[PDB]
Amino acid sequence: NVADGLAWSYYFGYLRLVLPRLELRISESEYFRHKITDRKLFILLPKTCFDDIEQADSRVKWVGNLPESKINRGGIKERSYKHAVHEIVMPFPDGTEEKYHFIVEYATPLMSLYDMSRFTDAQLTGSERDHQVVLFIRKLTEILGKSEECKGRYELIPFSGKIADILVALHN
Amino acid sequence: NVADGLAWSYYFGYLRLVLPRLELRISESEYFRHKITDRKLFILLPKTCFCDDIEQADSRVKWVGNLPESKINRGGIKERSYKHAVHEIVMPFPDGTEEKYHFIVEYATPLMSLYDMSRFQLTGSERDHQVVLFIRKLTEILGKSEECKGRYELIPFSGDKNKIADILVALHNNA
Ligand SMILES: Nc1nc(=O)c2ncn([C@@H]3O[C@@H]4COP(=O)(O)O[C@H]5[C@@H](O)[C@H](n6cnc7c(N)ncnc76)O[C@@H]5COP(=O)(O)O[C@@H]3[C@@H]4O)c2[nH]1
Repeated sequence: NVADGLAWSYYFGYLRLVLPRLELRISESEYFRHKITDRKLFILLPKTCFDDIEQADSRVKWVGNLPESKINRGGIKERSYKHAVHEIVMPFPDGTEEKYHFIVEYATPLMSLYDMSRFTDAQLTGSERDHQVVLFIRKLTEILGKSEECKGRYELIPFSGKIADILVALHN
Repeated sequence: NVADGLAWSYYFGYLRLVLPRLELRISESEYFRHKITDRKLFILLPKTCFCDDIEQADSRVKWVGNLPESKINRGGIKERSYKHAVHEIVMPFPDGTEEKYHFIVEYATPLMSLYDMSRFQLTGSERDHQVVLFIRKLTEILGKSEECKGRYELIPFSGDKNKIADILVALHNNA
């Protein structure tokens, strides 16, 4: 499957690298370390969308990035791996609000699957793309479920194209 | 195929973004703009065996710095950093002389996950076939890409680990 290769590469080539570094990168962020509501990476997995999170939910906006990890990989001495912090503002019946700060990003391989459906040379119809997205979510779920270094450091968020509601509910 | 998804992702998520920017990043480098004359990304494609550190493998290859980074809003990450490294090659010649070259060279990172998929549900011969399919598909993708034309060189090789400098200098001289 196309999705199985994208899922394993997403683990070996990214999550396995950054998730063991996440807590250290947070603690180095003088601006965010005391603000971060939850110390996990929230990975958005839209099934029919597509990459700006604010355009998916107006209550979520980017406010800053964590300090980058510099990793020697692929002949690149200091390749940059950094996460983004997003602020969630939940309006209430009182007319009041309450703010949260989450480390959240889209699953990047899903963006390539969408790009593969917009070019016929990639041999991916819209129907086949939606199936491969589901296969990607399932394979990535079982890979991370058996991971030692990533244990307790992530949260997968599959949804159909509400994000702020899901994130706030999961934190509670 | 597994290799087809990795090749398309390598194009849509990287090459299609950085190759149209490469010329500009080179010209923005005060130190490297006149030292790098092959203004293209040399992509190493190890086929048989595969460490990813280029400079410790060959005493003639040394990392001497980075180009200016490209910043692209992507996947919810604002200003995600895409940056190339520059390697200096000091090539001894048979007559005792030395010649100095500068290259933008890097490994095709998706191949690293293919080797990781095997050395930790993919047999060795299955990996070798998927690597071959990745190279073929990537060659086809880039051959039809107008925004990547003249900006790349694909280098399939065994993985000769201490022969990269020989391969790069030969390719510069169109050998
Ligand atoms: N959110 C996020 N931030 C990152 O820094 C990151 N780096 C990789 N990935 C995703 O993990 C998976 C495996 O990574 P890999 O390096 O093998 O392939 C990458 C890699 O070969 C190349 N590439 C992308 N960015 C860079 C970069 N900055 N330097 C060198 N190569 C890069 O193009 C491929 C696809 O990139 P992405 O399409 O962004 O998704 C990747 C991929 O799905 C990332 N995802």
